[PDB]
Amino acid sequence: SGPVPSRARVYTDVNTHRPREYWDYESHVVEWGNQDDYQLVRKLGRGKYSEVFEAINITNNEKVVVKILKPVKKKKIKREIKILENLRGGPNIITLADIVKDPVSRTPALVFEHVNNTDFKQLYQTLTDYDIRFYMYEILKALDYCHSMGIMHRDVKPHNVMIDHEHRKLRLIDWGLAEFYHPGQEYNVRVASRYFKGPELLVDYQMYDYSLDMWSLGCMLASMIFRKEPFFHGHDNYDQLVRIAKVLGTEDLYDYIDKYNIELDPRFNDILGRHSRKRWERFVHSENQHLVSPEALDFLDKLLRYDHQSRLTAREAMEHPYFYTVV
Ligand SMILES: Nc1ncnc2c1c(I)cn2[C@@H]1O[C@H](CO)[C@@H](O)[C@H]1O
Repeated sequence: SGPVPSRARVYTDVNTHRPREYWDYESHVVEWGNQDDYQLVRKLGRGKYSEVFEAINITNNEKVVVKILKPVKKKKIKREIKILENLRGGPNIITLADIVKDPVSRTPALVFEHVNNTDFKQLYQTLTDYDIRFYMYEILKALDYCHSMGIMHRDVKPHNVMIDHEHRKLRLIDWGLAEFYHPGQEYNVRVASRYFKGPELLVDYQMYDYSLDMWSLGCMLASMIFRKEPFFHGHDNYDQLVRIAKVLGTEDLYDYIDKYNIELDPRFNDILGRHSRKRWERFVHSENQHLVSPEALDFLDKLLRYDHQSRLTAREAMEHPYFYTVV
């Protein structure tokens, strides 16, 4: 007997009541800008299927970022473009400024607004309680928006949250793994950074939803206020679930698996062992206590829950007392 099905408890049918044109990225015909508008200045980073460059738009002398896409599936390129276009102008969503294609080699590139990202080591030493609440609220705006627009980000992690702290500016980036939510759809569980993967991914439950992003966000919150980055530090996917179970406890994990009629690898049970649910206070120390409050812990507790259906939505999170001073 297979697992019990699931659907999102919010925004369940947002793509259902939109025109096919909205979510059908496969049929999306692309209109290309002019690649000779941009000059590459330096390489900023590289991933598996793209390289990212600082660039200048020579028509107005503004800095931009150019992401050149390695010859992967055209459907994945079209998906990311459609999602970026759908979300453009949303709060704290990185702005896709242009799309260009080398007219001879056919290589496509995406052009983004430039964000002057503050150095992590600098942020690590400077962010106050208030700063964290503010930026968390701004991330929530972005997630509530994309979720309300029927999109899961699926790669929420600190490296995909750019912060230009001197302008108090935040952008959620890297929409390369993002996907449209359709109720009943079985999704690839190989998404998100290991450290920010939800329990549903680690137990290979494919019928997940927007609530995956809320787990990832909870991990980020924990990392920031406890000053341990990443908070759950597994050495592989099996070990990642062990790190989670050592904090949330094994009892609720097995209740989760039981509720959804999920089957675990035999080896999984043996390495999961038996672990008490810990109190969040266990992670508060002299060095991080200025970032931790009762409302911070209550909020965190409402994000990091095994059952994806029991986690705060982005909207409910923004209503939490943790954000009173910010709002
Ligand atoms: N829009 C932007 N503005 C400035 N820098 C950007 C971006 C984007 I999208 C990515 N980066 C930087 O490139 C590297 C890989 O993401 C990382 O170092 C990342 O900081």
